[PDB]
Amino acid sequence: IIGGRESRPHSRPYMAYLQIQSPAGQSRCGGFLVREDFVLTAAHCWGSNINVTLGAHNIQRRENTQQHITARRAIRHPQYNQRTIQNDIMLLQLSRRVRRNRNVNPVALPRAQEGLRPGTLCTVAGWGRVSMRRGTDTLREVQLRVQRDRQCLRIFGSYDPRRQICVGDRRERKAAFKGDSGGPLLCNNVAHGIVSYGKSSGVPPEVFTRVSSFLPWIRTTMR
Ligand SMILES: O=C(c1ccc2ccccc2c1)[C@@H](c1cccc2ccccc12)P(=O)(O)O
Repeated sequence: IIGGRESRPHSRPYMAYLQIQSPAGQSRCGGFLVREDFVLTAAHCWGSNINVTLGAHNIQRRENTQQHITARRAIRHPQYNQRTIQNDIMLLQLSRRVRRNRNVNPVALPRAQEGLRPGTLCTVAGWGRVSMRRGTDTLREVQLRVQRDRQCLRIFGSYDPRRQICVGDRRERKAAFKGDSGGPLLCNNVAHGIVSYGKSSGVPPEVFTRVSSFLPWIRTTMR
């Protein structure tokens, strides 16, 4: 999270910490609790052995509130393109049901086809890198004004306004970055997007996954 500020310890229970460090490289990832035994994260944060941890703030410290539940099944989107980076969404069925508490509890998802007009004020969180020189052990966050699909349409190559979202204001040196991939973009207390990709420079706008479009699959997969 570039330009963001540290979140109030456990202010975001649904915030999950991905640890792909085992079956596919070793680079932390974001994710949010959508259900009791399901976590939503980018389809690229995949691994053959992911260890999710709920109810945390500082991953570099053994918090008694922390919940270390391994991923029993990391499902990727049937049409997740690796070249165009489309359908970048993945669900993680924990090996057990999280113990819902003030520190751990699912987040409300948006409705099908639920749009997100530009000018909206969203908030993204995650333990991602604050910069390309330093990182962070404690979950940080920042607000991102959703911009029109016009911008990202003249920046990124494979950008679909139907399944992707154009977030982040270029005029501001603040936005999701390396390590935030998977973190949800909550707008109106509703996880609307998922940090997909962006300019390797960390300079916004950036691309976010439109969850409201992958509802059918989301439900079908969990159900
Ligand atoms: O390289 C990445 C990257 C780079 C620049 C960024 C700029 C702004 C916002 C996010 C950005 C993310 C990701 C990443 C790592 C490793 C493999 C990936 C495969 C597909 C998509 C992302 C992947 P990440 O390590 O999962 O975080």
